[PDB]
Amino acid sequence: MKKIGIIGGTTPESTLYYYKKYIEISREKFEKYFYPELIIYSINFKEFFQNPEGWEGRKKILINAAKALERAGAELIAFAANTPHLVFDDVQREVNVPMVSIIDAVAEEILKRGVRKVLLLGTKTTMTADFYIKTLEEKGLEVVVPNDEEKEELNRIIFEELAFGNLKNKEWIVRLIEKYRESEGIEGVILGCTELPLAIKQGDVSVEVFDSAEIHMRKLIELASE
Amino acid sequence: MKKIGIIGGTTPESTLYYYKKYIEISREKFEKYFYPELIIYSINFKEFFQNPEGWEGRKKILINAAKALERAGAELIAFAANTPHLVFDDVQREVNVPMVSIIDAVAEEILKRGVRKVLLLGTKTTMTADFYIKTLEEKGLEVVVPNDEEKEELNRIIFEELAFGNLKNKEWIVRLIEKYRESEGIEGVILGCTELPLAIKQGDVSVEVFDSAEIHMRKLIELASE
Repeated sequence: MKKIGIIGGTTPESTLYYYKKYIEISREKFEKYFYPELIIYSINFKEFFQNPEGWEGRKKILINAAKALERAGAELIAFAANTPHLVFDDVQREVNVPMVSIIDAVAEEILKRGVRKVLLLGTKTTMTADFYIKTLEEKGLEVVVPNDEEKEELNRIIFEELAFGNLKNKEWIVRLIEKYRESEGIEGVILGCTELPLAIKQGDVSVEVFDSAEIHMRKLIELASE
Repeated sequence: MKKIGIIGGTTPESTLYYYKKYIEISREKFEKYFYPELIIYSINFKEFFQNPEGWEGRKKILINAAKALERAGAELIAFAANTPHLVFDDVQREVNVPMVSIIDAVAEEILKRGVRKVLLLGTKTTMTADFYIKTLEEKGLEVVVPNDEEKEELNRIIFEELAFGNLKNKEWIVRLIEKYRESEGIEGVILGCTELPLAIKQGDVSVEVFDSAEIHMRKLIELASE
């Protein structure tokens, strides 16, 4: 089996979630005790988020971790985060091992479940990530996003509540998704952050739920099992 | 600073705890967003746990995972589990980088807080690990373990209630501890597993609470930050 390499640290919370999904998915797909080899490089988020050289410095760090993972034996690499995907192409040009894009992984799942129009939810940042929305639509989907007012509220909730395990405003998130289902007739929603999955699960809305990080880890494990 | 290497997969559950503490501790010791570089090699537990060559085979897997981390750039390596420490010496021999034993770490923190006599709780295998208890006593400590009757009960609650986040029988464990405080006069308790600390904290008992996994990670991070 191809060894998986994950570049994390781009918020340890996010990497922590990937590992959890990695455990779940494995118990579900293989025999007992079986977990496909996985390597993780958790970078210092401070030297990444607040880099004096912007993305020019971020690409250096990502490529660095990627090469480290290769040196350790990773035959399949991936970013355990969303924004890093803003420079996926640059990093892949220097990585001598195939990389799996979260965007490709999600668009594939979405299209596979038969939906073509979805509501993209996440932090204000992930709901305004032009490259994300644009790259996703070029795959053959129509992505809708809540109004600027609902983004601030949804963002507040994720930061002040979900980040602590408090589901106090769960119902509010459910009405948000049911509104666009009846409003713009979406056929599914995308959870663009690792905090949203704790509040909205498949059997909570009338549409398909796409746990972004979960789908990503499934593709990784899928290709890794080949 | 000194890149941290962790040999994991020796139960992803256990590795998840280590990485969780890593995050927790980093947030306590350093500024926001700051997290010391950490590389995690998660092995296929089935090849480890059910190795046809026994420990001879496990050592090969641990040494290989260590060499992988070394190639990735790890300068400091440690096992993200207890039992693998049964072949710690054998791994260090074949590893060209200093490793940090959980025992040393727990024993140093225990001795630093003044206690000399402690209760060693945890799974049944944890309260019976002759190697663990012995190596801990040679460090200058008095280790005491509950009776078989209390072992099965506690382990049962661990593999059942606690494991599934059910802290209903927390009071039972609390009594057991303060029981030995007056019984054989202990001054602290060690939590060998990663489940127990979920039901027992500081302001809960009269003795000192030692989170075996947490203490191990603080050591790792401290030595990597020097």
